[PDB]
Amino acid sequence: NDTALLTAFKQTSIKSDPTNFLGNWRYDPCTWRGVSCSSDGRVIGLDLRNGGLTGTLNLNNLTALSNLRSLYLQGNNFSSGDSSSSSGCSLEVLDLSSNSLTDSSIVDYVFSTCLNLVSVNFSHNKLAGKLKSSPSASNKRITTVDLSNNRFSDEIPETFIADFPNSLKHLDLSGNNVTGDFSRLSFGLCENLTVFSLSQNSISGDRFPVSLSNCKLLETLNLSRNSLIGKIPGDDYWGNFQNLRQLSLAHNLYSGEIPPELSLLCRTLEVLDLSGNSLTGQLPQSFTSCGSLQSLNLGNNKLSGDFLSTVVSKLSRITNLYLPFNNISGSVPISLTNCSNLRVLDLSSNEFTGEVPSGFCSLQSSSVLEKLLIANNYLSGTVPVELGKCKSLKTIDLSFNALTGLIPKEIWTLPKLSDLVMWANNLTGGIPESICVDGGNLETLILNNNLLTGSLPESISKCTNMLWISLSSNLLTGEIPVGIGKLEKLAILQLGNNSLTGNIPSELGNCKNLIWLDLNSNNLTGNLPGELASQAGLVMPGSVSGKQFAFVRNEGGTDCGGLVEFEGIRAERLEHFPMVHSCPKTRIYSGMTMYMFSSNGSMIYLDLSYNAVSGSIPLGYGAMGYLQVLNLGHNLLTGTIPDSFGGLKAIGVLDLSHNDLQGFLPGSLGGLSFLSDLDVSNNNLTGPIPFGGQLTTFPLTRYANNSGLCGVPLPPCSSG
Amino acid sequence: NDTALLTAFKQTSIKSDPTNFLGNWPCTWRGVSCSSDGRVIGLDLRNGGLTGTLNLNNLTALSNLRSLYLQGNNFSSGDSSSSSGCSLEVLDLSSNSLTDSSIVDYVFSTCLNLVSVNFSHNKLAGKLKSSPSASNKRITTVDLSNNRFSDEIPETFIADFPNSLKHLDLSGNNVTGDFSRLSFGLCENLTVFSLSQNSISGDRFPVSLSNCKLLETLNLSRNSLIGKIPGDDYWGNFQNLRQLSLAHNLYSGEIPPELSLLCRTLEVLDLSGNSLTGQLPQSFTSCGSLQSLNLGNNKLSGDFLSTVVSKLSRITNLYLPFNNISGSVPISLTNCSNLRVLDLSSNEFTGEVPSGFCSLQSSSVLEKLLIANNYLSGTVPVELGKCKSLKTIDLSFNALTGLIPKEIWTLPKLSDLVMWANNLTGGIPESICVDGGNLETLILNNNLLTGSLPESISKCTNMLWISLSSNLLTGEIPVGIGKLEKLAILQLGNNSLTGNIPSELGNCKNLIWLDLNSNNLTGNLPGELASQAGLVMPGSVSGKQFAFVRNECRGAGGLVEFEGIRAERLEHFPMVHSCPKTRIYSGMTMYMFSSNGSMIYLDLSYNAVSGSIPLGYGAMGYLQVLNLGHNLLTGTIPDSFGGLKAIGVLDLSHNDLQGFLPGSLGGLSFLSDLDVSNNNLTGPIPFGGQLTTFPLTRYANNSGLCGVPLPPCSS
Ligand SMILES: *[C@@H]1O[C@H](CO)[C@@H](O[C@@H]2O[C@H](CO)[C@@H](O[C@@H]3O[C@H](CO[C@H]4O[C@H](CO[C@H]5O[C@H](CO)[C@@H](O)[C@H](O)[C@@H]5O[C@H]5O[C@H](CO)[C@@H](O)[C@H](O)[C@@H]5O)[C@@H](O)[C@H](O[C@H]5O[C@H](CO)[C@@H](O)[C@H](O)[C@@H]5O[C@H]5O[C@H](CO)[C@@H](O)[C@H](O)[C@@H]5O)[C@@H]4O)[C@@H](O)[C@H](O[C@H]4O[C@H](CO)[C@@H](O)[C@H](O)[C@@H]4O[C@H]4O[C@H](CO)[C@@H](O)[C@H](O)[C@@H]4O[C@H]4O[C@H](CO)[C@@H](O)[C@H](O)[C@@H]4O)[C@@H]3O)[C@H](O)[C@H]2NC(C)=O)[C@H](O)[C@H]1NC(C)=O
Ligand SMILES: *[C@@H]1O[C@H](CO)[C@@H](O[C@@H]2O[C@H](CO)[C@@H](O[C@@H]3O[C@H](CO[C@H]4O[C@H](CO[C@H]5O[C@H](CO)[C@@H](O)[C@H](O)[C@@H]5O[C@H]5O[C@H](CO)[C@@H](O)[C@H](O)[C@@H]5O)[C@@H](O)[C@H](O)[C@@H]4O)[C@@H](O)[C@H](O[C@H]4O[C@H](CO)[C@@H](O)[C@H](O)[C@@H]4O[C@H]4O[C@H](CO)[C@@H](O)[C@H](O)[C@@H]4O[C@H]4O[C@H](CO)[C@@H](O)[C@H](O)[C@@H]4O)[C@@H]3O)[C@H](O)[C@H]2NC(C)=O)[C@H](O)[C@H]1NC(C)=O
Ligand SMILES: *[C@@H]1O[C@H](CO[C@H]2O[C@H](CO)[C@@H](O)[C@H](O)[C@@H]2O)[C@@H](O[C@@H]2O[C@H](CO)[C@@H](O)[C@H](O)[C@H]2NC(C)=O)[C@H](O)[C@H]1NC(C)=O
Ligand SMILES: CC(C)[C@H](C)[C@@H](O)[C@H](O)[C@@H](C)[C@H]1CC[C@@H]2[C@@H]3CC(=O)[C@H]4C[C@H](O)CC[C@]4(C)[C@H]3CC[C@]12C
Ligand SMILES: CC(C)[C@H](C)[C@@H](O)[C@H](O)[C@@H](C)[C@H]1CC[C@@H]2[C@@H]3CC(=O)[C@H]4C[C@H](O)CC[C@]4(C)[C@H]3CC[C@]12C
Ligand SMILES: *[C@@H]1O[C@H](CO)[C@@H](O[C@@H]2O[C@H](CO)[C@@H](O)[C@H](O)[C@H]2NC(C)=O)[C@H](O)[C@H]1NC(C)=O
Ligand SMILES: *[C@@H]1O[C@H](CO)[C@@H](O[C@@H]2O[C@H](CO)[C@@H](O)[C@H](O)[C@H]2NC(C)=O)[C@H](O)[C@H]1NC(C)=O
Ligand SMILES: *[C@@H]1O[C@H](CO)[C@@H](O[C@@H]2O[C@H](CO)[C@@H](O)[C@H](O)[C@H]2NC(C)=O)[C@H](O)[C@H]1NC(C)=O
Ligand SMILES: *[C@@H]1O[C@H](CO)[C@@H](O[C@@H]2O[C@H](CO)[C@@H](O)[C@H](O)[C@H]2NC(C)=O)[C@H](O)[C@H]1NC(C)=O
Ligand SMILES: *[C@@H]1O[C@H](CO)[C@@H](O[C@@H]2O[C@H](CO)[C@@H](O)[C@H](O)[C@H]2NC(C)=O)[C@H](O)[C@H]1NC(C)=O
Ligand SMILES: *[C@@H]1O[C@H](CO)[C@@H](O[C@@H]2O[C@H](CO)[C@@H](O)[C@H](O)[C@H]2NC(C)=O)[C@H](O)[C@H]1NC(C)=O
Ligand SMILES: *[C@@H]1O[C@H](CO)[C@@H](O[C@@H]2O[C@H](CO)[C@@H](O)[C@H](O)[C@H]2NC(C)=O)[C@H](O)[C@H]1NC(C)=O
Ligand SMILES: *[C@@H]1O[C@H](CO)[C@@H](O[C@@H]2O[C@H](CO)[C@@H](O)[C@H](O)[C@H]2NC(C)=O)[C@H](O)[C@H]1NC(C)=O
Ligand SMILES: *[C@@H]1O[C@H](CO)[C@@H](O)[C@H](O)[C@H]1NC(C)=O
Ligand SMILES: *[C@@H]1O[C@H](CO)[C@@H](O)[C@H](O)[C@H]1NC(C)=O
Ligand SMILES: *[C@@H]1O[C@H](CO)[C@@H](O)[C@H](O)[C@H]1NC(C)=O
Repeated sequence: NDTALLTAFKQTSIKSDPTNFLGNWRYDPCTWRGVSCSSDGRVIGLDLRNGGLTGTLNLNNLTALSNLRSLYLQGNNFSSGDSSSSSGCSLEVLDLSSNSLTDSSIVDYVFSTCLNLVSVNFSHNKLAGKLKSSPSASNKRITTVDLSNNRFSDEIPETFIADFPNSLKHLDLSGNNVTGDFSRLSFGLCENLTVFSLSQNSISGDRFPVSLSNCKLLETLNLSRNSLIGKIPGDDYWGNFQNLRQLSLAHNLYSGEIPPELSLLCRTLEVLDLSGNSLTGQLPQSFTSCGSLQSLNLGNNKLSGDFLSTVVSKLSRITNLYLPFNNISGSVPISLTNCSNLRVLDLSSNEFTGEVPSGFCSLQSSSVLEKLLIANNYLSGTVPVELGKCKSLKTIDLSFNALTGLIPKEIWTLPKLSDLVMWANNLTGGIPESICVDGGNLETLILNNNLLTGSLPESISKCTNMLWISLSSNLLTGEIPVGIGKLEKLAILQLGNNSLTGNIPSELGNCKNLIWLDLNSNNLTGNLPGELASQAGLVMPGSVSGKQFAFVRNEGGTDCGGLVEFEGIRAERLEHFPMVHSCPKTRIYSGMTMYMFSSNGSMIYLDLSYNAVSGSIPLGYGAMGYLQVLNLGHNLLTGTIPDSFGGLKAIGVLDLSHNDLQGFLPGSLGGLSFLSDLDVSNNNLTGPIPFGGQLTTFPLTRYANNSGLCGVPLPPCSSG
Repeated sequence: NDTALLTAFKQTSIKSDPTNFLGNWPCTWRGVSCSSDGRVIGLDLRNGGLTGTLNLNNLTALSNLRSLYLQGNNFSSGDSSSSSGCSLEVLDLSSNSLTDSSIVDYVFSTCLNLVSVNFSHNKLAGKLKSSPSASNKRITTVDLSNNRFSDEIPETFIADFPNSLKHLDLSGNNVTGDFSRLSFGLCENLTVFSLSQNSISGDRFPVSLSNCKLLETLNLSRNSLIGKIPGDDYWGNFQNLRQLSLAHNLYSGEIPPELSLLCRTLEVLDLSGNSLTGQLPQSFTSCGSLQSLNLGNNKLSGDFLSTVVSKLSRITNLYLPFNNISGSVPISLTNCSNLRVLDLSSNEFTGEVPSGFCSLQSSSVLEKLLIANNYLSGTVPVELGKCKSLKTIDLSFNALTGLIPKEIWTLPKLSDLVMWANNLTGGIPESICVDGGNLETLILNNNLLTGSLPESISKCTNMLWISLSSNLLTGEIPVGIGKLEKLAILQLGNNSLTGNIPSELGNCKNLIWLDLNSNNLTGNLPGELASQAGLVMPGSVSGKQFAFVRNECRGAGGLVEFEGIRAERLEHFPMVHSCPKTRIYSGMTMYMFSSNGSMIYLDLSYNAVSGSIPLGYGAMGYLQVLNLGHNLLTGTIPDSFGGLKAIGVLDLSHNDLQGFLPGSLGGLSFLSDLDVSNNNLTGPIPFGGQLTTFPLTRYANNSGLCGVPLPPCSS
């Protein structure tokens, strides 16, 4: 009886239904939520997708439904708990993706039974172990199989693919941990295969399997992020794939030149990713016949020459072009403007000389160019004013060049501008007062390590979308505009190493998402505003997440960097940055910006050092639970160290040196288990150094020049 | 009687014998040689300077003649008198003036034992027709190069040669036709073939060419072959090929990677002068025997110098000028330890001069560093002083600065110091050519050099060409210049030189080009400048690339050394813009006389020279430019100027010259640019030549000139 089976599913499996999705399941079964029936009154499809259901799934309880042909359980928190009751199965579509299944015997069962299965999606689970079983030889209908993003591991069986039914069209094995020699894997007849991906595994080999050439109908072949080695197959090999639209051999270990015979795909090829290998030479001239190519990604290779002009410019339909991290010298080719559909151009980290490309914007058509990225090159001159004509621009990155001169107002007035990134040049001038009023409401304004002068506009408050402001190591003066507190998406504010005066505006406490505040090495006076901690426990993560960054940790003392946006820049260029190459010891962390809290966070990085701030430390500062760096050194702070600082559980760096702090070191600091860099020297501190935690573990230099501190590592208090 | 034939040859054929090559004229006769029998077997009259009319029959009548050597003379073609058989095995009629190709048809029909024949460097005209007779089974060498053959070649021409042929040279003619039409036949024993420097067209090789399995040299240069270089398996047919030249054709596309199939044996490759793009394929790392690689005048780019060429262990000569190679000169190029000649001129190179070749674990063999018309910066590195084998350094048209290290001036074998169009500073050391090499060219014009020209220049007795114009030189011209008897060109314009024009310049036996304009010189015009007139001998300054910019304005433009520089780079130099109207002639230096010449170019304008014009100046018969303008010259214009037969430019303006214009100026047929304005000249304008058609500005500012184009003298 169907009513009974479904009741048995809700009680054994469902452990929590916080949305009451299954409140309708009471007593015909056909009116129940997610349940659909034939006219006979028999269940033929259960759909409980994205239902907030937590439970332990044993498919055998649901498969007992003799007429169940569709089962949708994707987007819940179903764990695994199979019993292998061989209840029999007539499923034709099954989607269990995005759960917490771990026992891969469910796949064995579904492939053994379920001889009418047409599409199965097991992706985005935690299915572990080896792949062993393929759909039963009696299954003659299966077309799509998605096993991607699980924990499959070890070697793929030599005949795993070939054993699949002839009707197979889609097979996705990406995002696992399977290994093996790719040349040993058989695709069998490969009659219907159109989509195949082994991306993001650990698959090796210097040869493709002969069998792969049998897949005459292949349309997307994705073998990226493995360890394939040798040279890319050439000769007549790519003639076997007359329908291929998307190919990726990216992020393997390929070397040599790009075979000219790869152009045999150019009748159909729409997407090509050969990035992240060790390819040398150029894109061969034969690729001029790639009339349908829309996305060409060749970044992170050793390519060189003039192929951007002699080849790429002759590709009419190209929209996305990435050649960063290569060895391409000369000046940016002008013919690149013959590409009238180019939206994204990434030429960062090459050896380009000359001036910035201006031609794209002054073509017979309104320019479609949205992203221009030419960081870490040798471009010189000034930011061309013609860029104003690229009304579609959303992102400009000219960082780490030798650009000079003012920033034309035609940049600040680009309507769609969002990211203005140009740090590590020699740009002069100031920030116009019409920012984000006549130009785009920016998300990022990153102009650190330039020669900018004047005051930060009070119209910076109009940039409500702002996520990241960096103006460090410029020559800005004036006061921090109190209007910064109107920026509620703002997460990172770096103004260190300028000559800013006035107070630290208390309005910075209204910056709801501020997690990184750096005002070091300015001329700020007044008191530490208590409002800087007012968002503690309320901060939400935001869109600053997911950006390339580097962090240079200086290791030369309190007298001897920091966070930088690092899209398209080689780490070598940072080591050789005159500022970085100075301090003897340097460790470069790098990655993508990521939050450590999903909600209810606090500030993460607070550096107010080398100013003239006076007064006492607001007790509220000690409640920033996610704060990792707190540098208040080299100021004129007075009073005591708040006992509330014992609540800085995440703190790693705590610098209070070179102030006029008095009293005792709070014993609750002994409970800071991650504190690895403390400095309280050059104060008026006295009394016992707390015994617990890491406080006894620091070099003597970090307690020096106080008014009678005692206890290890200093001489004992009982002897004085 | 053989003696009777040789005598009938001397008197009937020979018309001049200034060396008395035939004095004793039989086996005792010069060139005549016989067997023990006494039968003529070989007549050798090479390099004899004989003038005559040759009819090979008068010599083939010699029944036993097996060798004939008449190369290096001046024989013309003669009527086909008589008809005898031919027993020749070696025939050499090269470097003569033969015009009738019947001599080839006869040799190909009658000389059936002929092994090697050379008709090269003659004037043989008409179409190629006959191939060596099929009865000839021994002809191994046939050289018909450097003649005047024309029209299409017979399809069967090459294939109709017998099968023992090993060397055929058809180069240096004017033959046309699609290359695919030519049949090579079985091509069993052919090892060297050249069709170079003709007008062959087509986009396919003839299929029969693949039959030449034993080919060691294939030279197809300087034609109109079009398309892409054959790839695939084609070059596998030539497992012995040592030298290949497809240069100066119309090939386009990339260099086939499959051309690397020759790398087991290939020693010489010349693909220059086409429209090739990309780079040398990586597959070429297998070319362990490649000695000479020439890819100049293409459109190549990339780091293949580093990824490929640096891995070629046996290179000695590397030419990549006139390409699109950007970035710094790769340091890995020093891995090429046998590199003798390096030419990277006219690319897009940045960074510093490549000097690493001299710090190898062995003394470098580098003889020629040529990297002109690039964007190099910094200073001439001192590390170049360690390349003790350097003979030629060409760093012109870069952005170099600073002083020229003393280690350069002491390079013992140095001969050509060519670094013009930089911002180099300092001076010429007083120790030039004493501890360093005795130079042939010192070309440093358009720099910022200071000081004086050291008297030590007199030690550079090999000097052919000195250029220091547009510098900041001061002091006097050293009288020691007169010791340079091979000096042909001396350019010192646009400096601040003071003093006299040294009369010792008249001892420069070979001086033909002297430019001292726009200096601060005083004194008199030394008459000795014309003392070599009628005696000048041509010399080794011949055969050098040059450009001449004609301005239509001071010495702006003028003559420059132009090895490895693009004309565009001259058009955009302010050495063009100074005068608004400009035009660029270019070529190779060449004398218009073989002996008994005079000076060719003499510009002394914009100085303060006083006195009268030496009458002797009018006897310079090959002088094409005489500019004495803007000085303080007095006296009259010598009537001897009617002897300046070759003059094109005569500028005598802005002086204080008095008197009449010589009527003999009207006899100067090539005088197209005259200026006599701003003097005290008077009287009629000579009625001859082009003098009545010059603009009024060329006679203005004078004291009573009359006659067309001025108002008539009688009114
Ligand atoms: C193939 O075949 C062919 C034929 O066809 C060939 O070719 C050849 O080659 C050769 C080589 O060797 C050469 O010869 C040489 O040369 C040089 C120069 O060169 C340059 O030039 C030239 C000329 O040009 C002209 O012409 C033409 C035509 O004809 C044209 O095109 C051009 O444009 C020009 O024209 C111009 O001019 C003229 C005159 O004036 C006029 O007319 C007109 O109008 C105009 O203006 C040329 O040709 C050349 O070319 C080359 O190079 C190029 C670049 O590189 C290329 O592209 C090409 O292709 C060619 O190549 C070749 O070479 C190269 C190298 O360079 C190589 O790599 C390759 O492979 C090839 O080979 C040029 O551009 C001259 O210099 C020389 O002379 C020398 O030698 C002689 C003998 O023979 C003598 O007599 C003289 O004197 C000299 O000597 C020297 O050296 C020696 C040793 O070696 C010694 O002993 C002496 O002493 C001397 O020394 C020096 O140094 C020293 C120190 O050590 C001192 O002390 C002294 O003083 C001196 O300085 C020769 O002649 C020819 O030319 C050719 N031809 C043709 C046609 O091309 C080939 O080879 C074949 N191939 C194969 C592979 O086999
Ligand atoms: C072959 O098959 C493979 C899979 O096997 C497939 O590859 C996938 O391609 C995806 C793109 O098509 C890609 O997903 C996007 O990735 C973007 C960033 O990509 C870079 O970084 C990732 C991550 O790099 C990590 O991890 C990799 C591997 O794990 C590692 O190799 C790296 O070194 C690096 O590791 C480091 O960081 C890790 C993470 O912290 C850390 O764990 C490590 O320790 C280490 O430190 C790489 O994969 C890439 O190579 C790149 O380098 C990302 O930006 C993007 O997000 C956007 O899209 C998502 C959904 O599409 C949205 O959720 C998200 O919000 C973003 O949305 C933006 O764009 C959409 C439009 O698409 C727009 O609607 C949004 O509004 C937003 O717009 C933005 O711009 C507009 C202005 O235009 C603004 O207004 C907005 O505010 C926004 O700024 C994607 O998530 C995926 O990573 C990649 N997977 C792998 C494994 O490579 C490949 O495509 C197949 N190939 C073919 C040819 O078919
Ligand atoms: C901003 O602050 C800078 C930095 O000076 C800091 O140290 C000096 C001690 O020399 C101290 O007087 C000042 O309050 C800061 O803490 C000032 O520049 C400094 O000016 C002093 C004047 O006595 C000079 O001695 C210093 O050499 C000089 N620079 C440095 C690096 O020490 C600057 O004048 C201050 N004001 C403004 C508007 O920028
Ligand atoms: C903007 C935000 C999202 C950033 C980019 C976030 O992703 C990063 O993870 C930020 C939070 C961290 C990157 C590493 C950097 C340093 C690296 C280092 O030297 C450590 C020394 C010692 O051990 C104490 C802890 C230190 C200071 C940590 C503190 C956290 C960091 C700033
Ligand atoms: C060093 C020597 C061997 C040189 C390089 C030799 O080769 C060249 O041929 C020299 C002699 C001649 C090249 C052309 C040049 C110019 C070209 C020109 O514009 C002419 C204008 C007028 O119509 C008549 C005279 C002019 C000035 C002639 C005079 C002869 C030249 C200098
Ligand atoms: C199997 O289901 C998964 C999960 O629903 C699909 O992956 C999702 O694809 C959509 C396409 O719009 C993305 O928006 C989601 O982010 C993906 N889920 C992730 C990344 O967890 C997958 O496409 C399905 N299989 C097939 C073959 O389509
Ligand atoms: C600002 O300009 C200076 C001067 O151009 C840059 O520093 C010089 O960079 C060149 C080229 O790399 C080096 O040759 C010099 O040695 C550098 N130092 C000097 C001239 O003192 C500097 O990098 C530029 N700054 C930024 C951030 O790009
Ligand atoms: C965690 O944060 C949430 C919001 O992100 C807090 O819940 C509410 O927050 C709003 C302000 O956004 C307050 O007005 C409400 O009173 C809060 N609701 C409550 C407490 O039920 C929540 O307080 C935070 N929890 C902490 C800091 O422990
Ligand atoms: C080749 O020898 C023949 C035969 O002696 C020469 O022909 C005679 O030349 C003389 C002198 O010009 C004439 O008078 C005769 O009429 C020619 N014919 C005879 C003798 O039959 C011929 O001149 C010789 N060739 C050369 C180049 O000297
Ligand atoms: C080479 O021989 C030819 C004749 O074969 C000579 O040419 C003639 O030379 C005279 C001067 O002696 C001129 O008057 C004639 O006009 C020339 N004739 C032709 C047809 O050019 C030439 O002089 C000889 N050259 C030498 C011996 O160097
Ligand atoms: C001497 O140096 C100057 C300055 O570098 C050169 O002239 C400059 O060249 C640069 C690079 O092409 C141009 O951007 C400048 O506009 C030029 N003119 C200046 C700075 O006034 C000059 O060419 C050098 N000398 C020679 C002979 O080439
Ligand atoms: C052509 O030049 C030659 C060689 O210079 C001159 O003839 C000889 O000149 C030398 C001196 O170099 C004298 O010793 C000889 O006596 C001269 N021989 C003669 C004149 O036969 C010759 O005078 C010059 N011819 C001219 C200028 O017409
Ligand atoms: C002589 O040399 C000068 C100096 O180079 C050339 O022209 C000058 O070029 C410099 C470039 O630094 C300028 O400062 C001067 O204004 C230029 N013009 C003049 C008239 O001095 C000059 O062209 C050279 N002479 C000729 C005839 O070309
Ligand atoms: C698709 O699958 C069917 C059934 O297995 C097979 O016969 C056919 O050849 C395959 N290909 C196409 C293009 O239909
Ligand atoms: C020419 O080639 C043929 C065939 O290889 C051979 O018999 C003959 O000896 C060759 N002749 C010479 C002179 O090498
Ligand atoms: C130059 O020679 C050294 C020594 O053999 C070698 O290791 C290096 O890779 C060579 N460089 C190149 C670019 O081949």
